[PDB]
Amino acid sequence: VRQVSKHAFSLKQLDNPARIPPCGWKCSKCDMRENLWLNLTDGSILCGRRYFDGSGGNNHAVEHYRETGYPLAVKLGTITPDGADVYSYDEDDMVLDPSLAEHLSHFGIDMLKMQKT
Ligand SMILES: CC(C)(C)c1ccc(C(=O)CCC(=O)O)cc1
Ligand SMILES: [Zn+2]
Repeated sequence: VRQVSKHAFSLKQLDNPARIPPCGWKCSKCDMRENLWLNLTDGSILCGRRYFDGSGGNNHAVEHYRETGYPLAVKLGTITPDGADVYSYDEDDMVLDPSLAEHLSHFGIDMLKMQKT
């Protein structure tokens, strides 16, 4: 079972007015379009960890975490009405964020409108 993150209810979010679309996301820092992660603290959209074979992303999300401490991220394309995949860098697990709908609407996201990939 995934467990409620220790950051789910205490997470402090910054005000980021950028519009997040319901599909077609890109890393802010590179061309990656797969394995993108929205950090719930700042609204950053950045690519996942590079795979051992050099495929996958360019480590931009994890580097961002190492620089900031901002622990929770949601994998874009996994957001549905029923939830999403949320990773904790801090707890090094997939976690539950029962405030996810609130966290997401904070950046103007409607969970009902996001495309599954
Ligand atoms: C806990 C398991 C399933 C093993 C996992 C899943 C995702 C990540 C991530 O680091 C995602 C964010 C990123 O790639 O920057 C790390 C471990
Ligand atoms: Zn990137």
